[PDB]
Amino acid sequence: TLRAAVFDLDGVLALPAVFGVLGRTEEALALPRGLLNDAFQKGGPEGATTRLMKGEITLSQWIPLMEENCRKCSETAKVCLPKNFSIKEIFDKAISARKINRPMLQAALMLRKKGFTTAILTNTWLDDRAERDGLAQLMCELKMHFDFLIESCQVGMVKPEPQIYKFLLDTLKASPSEVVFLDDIGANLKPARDLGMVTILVQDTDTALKELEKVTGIQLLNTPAPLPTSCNPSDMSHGYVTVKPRVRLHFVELGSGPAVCLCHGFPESWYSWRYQIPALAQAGYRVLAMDMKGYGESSAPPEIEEYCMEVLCKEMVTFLDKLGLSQAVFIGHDWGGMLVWYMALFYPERVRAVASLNTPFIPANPNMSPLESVFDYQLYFQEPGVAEAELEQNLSRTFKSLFRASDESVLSMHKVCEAGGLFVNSPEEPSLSRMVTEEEIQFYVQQFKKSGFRGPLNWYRNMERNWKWACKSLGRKILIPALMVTAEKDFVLVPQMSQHMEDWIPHLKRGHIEDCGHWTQMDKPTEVNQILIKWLDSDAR
Amino acid sequence: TLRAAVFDLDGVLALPAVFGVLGRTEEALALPRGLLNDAFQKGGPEGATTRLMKGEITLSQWIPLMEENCRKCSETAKVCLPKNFSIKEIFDKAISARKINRPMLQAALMLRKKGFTTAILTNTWLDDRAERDGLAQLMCELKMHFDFLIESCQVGMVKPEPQIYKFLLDTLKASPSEVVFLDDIGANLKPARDLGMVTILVQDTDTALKELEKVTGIQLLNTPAPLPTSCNPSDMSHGYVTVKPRVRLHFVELGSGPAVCLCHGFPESWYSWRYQIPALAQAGYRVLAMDMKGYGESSAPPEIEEYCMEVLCKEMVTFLDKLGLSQAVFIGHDWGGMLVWYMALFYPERVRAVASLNTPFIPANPNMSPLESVFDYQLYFQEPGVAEAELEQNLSRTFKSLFRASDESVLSMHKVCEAGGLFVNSPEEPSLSRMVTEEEIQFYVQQFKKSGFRGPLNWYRNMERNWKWACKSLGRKILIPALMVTAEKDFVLVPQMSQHMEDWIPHLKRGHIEDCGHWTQMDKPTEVNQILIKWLDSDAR
Ligand SMILES: O=S(=O)(NC1CCCC1)c1ccnc2nc(-c3ccc(C(F)(F)F)cc3)[nH]c12
Ligand SMILES: O=S(=O)(NC1CCCC1)c1ccnc2nc(-c3ccc(C(F)(F)F)cc3)[nH]c12
Repeated sequence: TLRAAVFDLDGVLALPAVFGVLGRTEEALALPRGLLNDAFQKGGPEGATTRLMKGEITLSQWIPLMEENCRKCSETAKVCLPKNFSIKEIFDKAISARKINRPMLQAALMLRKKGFTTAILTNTWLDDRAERDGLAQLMCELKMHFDFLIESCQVGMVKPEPQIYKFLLDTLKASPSEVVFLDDIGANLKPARDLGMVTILVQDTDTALKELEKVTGIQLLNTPAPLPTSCNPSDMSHGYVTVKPRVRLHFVELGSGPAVCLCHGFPESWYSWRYQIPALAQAGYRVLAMDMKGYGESSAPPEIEEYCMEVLCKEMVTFLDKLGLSQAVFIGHDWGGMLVWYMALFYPERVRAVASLNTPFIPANPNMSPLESVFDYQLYFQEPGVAEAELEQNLSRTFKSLFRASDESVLSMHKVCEAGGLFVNSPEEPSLSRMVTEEEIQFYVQQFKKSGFRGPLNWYRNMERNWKWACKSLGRKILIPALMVTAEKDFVLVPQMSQHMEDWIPHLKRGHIEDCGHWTQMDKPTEVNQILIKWLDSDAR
Repeated sequence: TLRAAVFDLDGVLALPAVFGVLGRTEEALALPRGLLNDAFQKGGPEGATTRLMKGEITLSQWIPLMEENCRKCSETAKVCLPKNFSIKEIFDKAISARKINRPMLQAALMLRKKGFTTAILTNTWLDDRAERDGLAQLMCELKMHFDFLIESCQVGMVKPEPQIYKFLLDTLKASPSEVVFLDDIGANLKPARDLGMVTILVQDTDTALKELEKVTGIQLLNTPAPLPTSCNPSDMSHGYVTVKPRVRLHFVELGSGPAVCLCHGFPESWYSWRYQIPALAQAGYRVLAMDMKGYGESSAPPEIEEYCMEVLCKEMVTFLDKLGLSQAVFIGHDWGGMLVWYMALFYPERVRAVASLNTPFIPANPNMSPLESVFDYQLYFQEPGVAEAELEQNLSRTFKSLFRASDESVLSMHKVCEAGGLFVNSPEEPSLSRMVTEEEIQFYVQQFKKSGFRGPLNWYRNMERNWKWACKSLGRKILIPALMVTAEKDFVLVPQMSQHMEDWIPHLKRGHIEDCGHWTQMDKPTEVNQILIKWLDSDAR
């Protein structure tokens, strides 16, 4: 009974195999067959390549030794090499060309989802090339997905020596019989086999995946498309900034590059962006996913006025000031989308680009106060303590009833004042949505235990204030790069409401997601990530 | 009696005045005098420029209006304009060319150091140009230095209207008689004057500074060179990463750009880099100043083995992994310098560049254990509880005795075992060093109250372990960009000890600081910042 899966990197987790390039290179150059491959292996265990894989010498140190061997091995067949021949040029190109083999990673990912323990066991080098970052990026992305990564240069052992196999077993804490070993090399494969581990010779991925599926008894092939990578809160970098005495802002930080600020809606978390954080960071961005004022680890002052857009936008600018950021790409959903449109109208200097999910930008009416105005829920929210008491009564019930996809029984926003509550027609025990796990629901429950629903509800209690402030921007235009994303089945933030936006945002780029409800991020994470990344790459450098 | 100083930005805090460019442009083009200046002012209060300064319209919106006025104002003198004439081209160039007027900022900085309340009062615009970042950077850098920044476009008022002057006074909470007002415009100056505030017409800086010096009775001119900007802990972004259960790492984060990891020595803080953080962030870098394992807000496990270089380097890599960083420029001082050399030897993939202050890189001796070996202090540190008890006895006394510059009475590192203590020859009440304030000393005192000196002292108790691990790197070379910085008067980490480094680090770049003791960062902050930035710009992109 297997409980562990082990993958080689080259020719297994990453493709094309860098190894394969020696063959490609000799035949591209009209060079005698295996001359290059034999130069690589010169001296075998006492050889330059083994010293490299053992961590005795670095990659840049090894290059000259390999070139030398290329000449010594040439003497045998008496041939001469090209003038421009460069080992560095070759591996730089080979390393660069090498990518993650996605079907293989998905297979390793499924096994881990099923309680398997996974590892990467590779014969590798200490890369000190000026171009080493590319491999470092690939290595970072690969793992985060595995329980262990064992590199020969770090452990001082190589394949095929038996000590490495015994080392792998000790790390795994598994008897060989409960382990699958995947390698594209027969030699590196035998030690594991004659130790009793299950082995797969990897030639082609489908055929290798066919063998793995059969061995583990798990559907690995032709499986439906998986969800993007989520976030485990305990594994994140948590940031804390005091924007003013008694008001501190919490955020989650991941990745390097241009700053992308994520602003959630009501009643959410930085955790609403769980599917977005790894993808955008992987896309070459520095993600800062906020806990907006009143939520989670951010401060929740009792006062209503602390939640007007002018005060909220001001603190976001202070947040940038204190973080030492001249700009950030502002991305908001729901109430975050509202804030983000205001950041663009009032502070274009600090905003690289603006993106809104579901929330439309609508210019304020100078002749009518919004309080003049059945999207009844806003009226229900005005009274302090009323909506708080109902929403805080049973938190598990609150989130399960709120967080529902388009096909689920969503819950009405009309005549709620007449009904006397948001959940007055709702079951005591709501069913669990396809969007969330019980564990994910429980995160929100623990987050909302700190401050409750007062601060979040206060976001709705500044209608007249936000309206007066908005009237000042009535003559302005959004001329900075902007993206408006609509959700088909959002019945509060309807795509129709966004139709006249070009009157104020002429260069506006758009996105639309079908069969998507209000909770856009967890509804359609894959579509959201595709739209946002595409837009960031073209408009937000 | 003055207690407040107010500066205009254009022609006062920033130079050349963007205003000045209209004159430069008309005479460069052989254009009638004041044609451009008069096009700018067309309609005065009801004019396009006033609407811009009031925040009614954005900068990109205003450009077309200004071009239009340039044509209408041309009709008067009947002249024709160049084909390539561009208002955008003009202000883009003018805004870009405009810099902070350093002597003026230094003057504003001195007044604030003396208990003055300072502010910036400028007539400005909402910049939505694709090139707005430059101004946003200048604006961010300028302030951080002032109590208030009042922009006309944000407040809806302009100069010369009296409401702005009354607004400034309300923010300041000052009677006009206790305020100095500096403007390069006579018109913007009169309202403040006839309200009774002290006024300076700014033409040239020395002459304007002469007037300010006379008025406030403070030496502003020809004053000695000031210290770089320090850090106020309450104003920083604090980051927290769990690298493993029970071990969390704390850091301070400032700026955008390539990641620069700062690793302090013994017994220090992230606060040891206080002078470096703002300067490097301003230099275009993302600074991460660590609280190394055992210090401040980082975890301090009791176990000795947790402090060996192999475990410490591993956690730093995990820290990068969790932050989503493929690489970071590693900069260390003292024990941080030791760690940083090891990060390069063992993980070149994760290190963009390596920099060490005072700490030399010395290859381990395979034929001799370091424990075989009067730098007595190491021997004094081996015994658990002994050095802890002495160092923890009086924290204020510990830091004041430790943190001493070259001319101060430094304190011996020899025969300390024979003496029976580090401070056995030291006064009960040490004098306060020129390097630190009593307030800065007290920060270290509060930081060391959490974990004590055990974890930090454990860094010294892994000699044999670090030696065995180092022996594995004996055949390796540091071929990644490296900087070695020496301090003349460091008597523990002597510059002589670094002399053979090129044998292992051929491409090594160097730095040297004279009359500098062991506590390099606070000893010579200006020299340190100059060396590090220079090196980062050339070697660390
Ligand atoms: O109150 S608004 O001004 N009304 C808008 C403006 C016109 C159309 C609706 C408002 C402005 C912006 N984003 C908003 N998001 C919500 C909302 C969010 C969650 C839930 C719930 F949790 F209940 F399901 C109910 C409502 N309300 C919002
Ligand atoms: O113990 S080491 O191996 N010896 C070295 C190696 C050869 C020369 C000295 C060591 C290695 C690296 N950085 C070190 N920094 C200190 C040190 C730091 C502060 C104080 C104090 F606080 F007391 F003033 C006393 C000593 N010691 C260090």
